[PDB]
Amino acid sequence: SSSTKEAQQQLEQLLLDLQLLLNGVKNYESPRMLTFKFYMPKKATELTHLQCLAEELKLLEEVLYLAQSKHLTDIKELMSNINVTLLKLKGSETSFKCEYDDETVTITEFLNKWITFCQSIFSTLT
Repeated sequence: SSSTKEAQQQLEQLLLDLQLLLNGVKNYESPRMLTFKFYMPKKATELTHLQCLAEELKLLEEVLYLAQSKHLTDIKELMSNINVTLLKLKGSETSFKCEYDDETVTITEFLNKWITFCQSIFSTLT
């Protein structure tokens, strides 16, 4: 199923991108960012839920860019690839919904949980 293969390929790339982004956060972020806590989605189980990742990246990428020990050329290129990949996985629905947990997360947790979500979504691409 070649549109399935294309979606699998893009999700594999997004997985590579998120892991690499996480590696960078752990190695390169000032320990000040350790205490930064924010809200993130529950329950992401289908391809259309990746819109909830794109939605939060609009401002979180700006956080990542400023949070970096000073580099930025490579983080910008990495986040650009993430963004292109999510665009290629986006459907044509004109609106979407996200449910958030009131318990906050760090950037490191956010990324580990989204990797986990993406790996679960991957097994739905029948």
